[PDB]
Amino acid sequence: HHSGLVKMSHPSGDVEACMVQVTCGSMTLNGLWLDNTVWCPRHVMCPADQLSDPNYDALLISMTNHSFSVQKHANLRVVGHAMQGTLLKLTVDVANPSTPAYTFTTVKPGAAFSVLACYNGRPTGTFTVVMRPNYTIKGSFLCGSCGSVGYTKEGSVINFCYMHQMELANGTHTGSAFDGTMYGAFMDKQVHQVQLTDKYCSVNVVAWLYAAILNGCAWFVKPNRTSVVSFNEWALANQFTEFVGTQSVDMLAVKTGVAIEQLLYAIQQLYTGFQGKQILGSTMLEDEFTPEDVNMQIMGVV
Amino acid sequence: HHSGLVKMSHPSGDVEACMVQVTCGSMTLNGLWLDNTVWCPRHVMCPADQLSDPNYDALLISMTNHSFSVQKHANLRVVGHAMQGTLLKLTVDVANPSTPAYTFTTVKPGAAFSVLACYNGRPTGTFTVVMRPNYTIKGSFLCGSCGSVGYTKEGSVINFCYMHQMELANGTHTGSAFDGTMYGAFMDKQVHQVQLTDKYCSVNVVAWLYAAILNGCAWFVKPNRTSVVSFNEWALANQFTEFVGTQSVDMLAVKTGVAIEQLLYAIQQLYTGFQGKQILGSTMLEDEFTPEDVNMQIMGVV
Ligand SMILES: *[C@@H](O)[C@H](C[C@@H]1CCNC1=O)NC(=O)[C@H](CC(C)C)NC(=O)OCC(C)(C)Sc1ccc(F)cc1
Ligand SMILES: *[C@@H](O)[C@H](C[C@@H]1CCNC1=O)NC(=O)[C@H](CC(C)C)NC(=O)OCC(C)(C)Sc1ccc(F)cc1
Repeated sequence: HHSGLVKMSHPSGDVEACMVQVTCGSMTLNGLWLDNTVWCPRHVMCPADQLSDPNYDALLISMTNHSFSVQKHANLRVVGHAMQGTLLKLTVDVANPSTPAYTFTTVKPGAAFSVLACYNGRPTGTFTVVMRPNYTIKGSFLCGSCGSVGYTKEGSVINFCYMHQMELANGTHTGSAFDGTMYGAFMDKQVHQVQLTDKYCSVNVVAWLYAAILNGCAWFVKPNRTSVVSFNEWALANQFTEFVGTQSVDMLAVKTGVAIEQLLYAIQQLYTGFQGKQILGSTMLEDEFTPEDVNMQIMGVV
Repeated sequence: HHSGLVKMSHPSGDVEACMVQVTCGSMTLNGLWLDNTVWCPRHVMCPADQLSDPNYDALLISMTNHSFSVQKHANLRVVGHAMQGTLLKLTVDVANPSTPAYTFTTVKPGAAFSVLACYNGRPTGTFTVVMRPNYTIKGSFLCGSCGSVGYTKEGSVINFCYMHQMELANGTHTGSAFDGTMYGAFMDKQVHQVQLTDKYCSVNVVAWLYAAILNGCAWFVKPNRTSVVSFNEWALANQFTEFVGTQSVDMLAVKTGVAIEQLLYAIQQLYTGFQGKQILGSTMLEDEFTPEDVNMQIMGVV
């Protein structure tokens, strides 16, 4: 029995019209064109021989309005350049006519957002990722994918929350929010950086367990319950994130009739082993589906 | 170590502009607007009390050009209606100005295509699925999602290959190609239909095994080899599809330096059990990634 859950990505047509190509000399990447402002990663100015320890402040001063090349596949003239954190704020004389209603937001561990992967300013693919507790993502990025934007949708408003900056040694990826701050303790330099531990998202696993009940799989459900305070103490020593209930989780509980504390008890025993049984065709707990994802994809609740 | 493979979907901006809402009385669904032709599932005309065994030929004759309502969220007037297979060919007086270069094609088991899920003519999400050997897909569809289109991209040309029609008892989904034929032996009627067995795609599993070698995971590789003819005979009695090599598979073999026949031997022994080890963080063989997907996402080869 298929669960009915897939890695669902927001329609990217609105974001596609905001993609531009930014060239600052020997390197090119992607930029986000909203109104008269073009956002792009700040390491575009860096020469290839100085990628390990850039001095970005000196590089920015060395730049000139005419030395930024913005092209849409239409060529954009730069009338103002500024730096905020690990991002460049380039001003252009032409405002994007296809600018959607948008906000800037910071995504949190356990939350999912859609990513529009681009190369040379041309979108190539889209996918959805969940921001891991170590503030990395398990994406698919290659050379030239920097400037690809991660976003969430709330109605007709697009909340941009991610811009790809680097790939880690373990194959994961990390970027920066649109306030200039990279997620986690990572810095946009071509050096090895200490990566925090990754943890199972308790909120997402409970949502995944609830989706099993919504598909007829409830062999793991027992009337025994574990309190949120007891589960959180257990989670601290088992690489599990502390569980924080939300209204979305409550709807799954009220629909299925299974208490969250019942599932938290199940998570503790399912962690020790599935004992040869399967849930949703899987032998391991899944934290890649948010409670919202189960809410919309299964019951059509947004 | 993350593999670097995600469920990547084609950018859906081109297809989004081709989505319309088709209403034929008490039921509404989604339609594909290309040139002066609107395609939609044929059960839109059916009344809710006759969904189990429609007589579509009689229903079509009972219809009138004015009785089809096409709306884009712009209202389209219907000047011609015709039926081909399980699809309706509605002609409209206005050609879609955003019509992309497109072709109609039939997708095969083991191949992957992108799906734009829509409701009331408004796209809601996108995802990629692999057509299973039983000619079903493991999608995420709900009531009103019929008319959502599956497509592949070859350059700037979009090859439409799927239109959602129904959900099966096991939670999977099936649709029809744009020649009117449903995939597999399924018929667009609200009755239980016999579903063929599902099988592991040998081509996709070999691609998944190759991706492990490209990420440093090669514990399963042994110099022992199994010929394609011997593996195919083995596959016939183990719910595995017969393996057919392609140029895409050859590139992975030539890059990794591992023969395909070496992997086919590995598949036979990995089927009997992973013996407590993991590949790409999984304890089961994955056939949801095509050789092309590994080619583009890992090595940037399209
Ligand atoms: C976008 O331009 C690009 C995206 C990556 C290319 C390969 N895969 C990607 O996702 N980012 C960079 O080129 C980036 C630029 C720096 C100024 C931040 N370099 C980078 O992070 O390269 C990835 C490395 C694995 C090389 S970082 C690393 C890790 C260990 C180590 F020992 C040295 C460097
Ligand atoms: C699009 O209008 C819609 C898509 C499905 C709605 C629920 N999930 C979907 O993906 N398709 C239908 O409404 C479709 C129309 C028929 C004329 C083909 N009905 C349909 O296939 O419903 C799904 C069922 C599970 C009800 S089929 C079935 C299976 C076993 C059984 F015993 C009876 C009916």
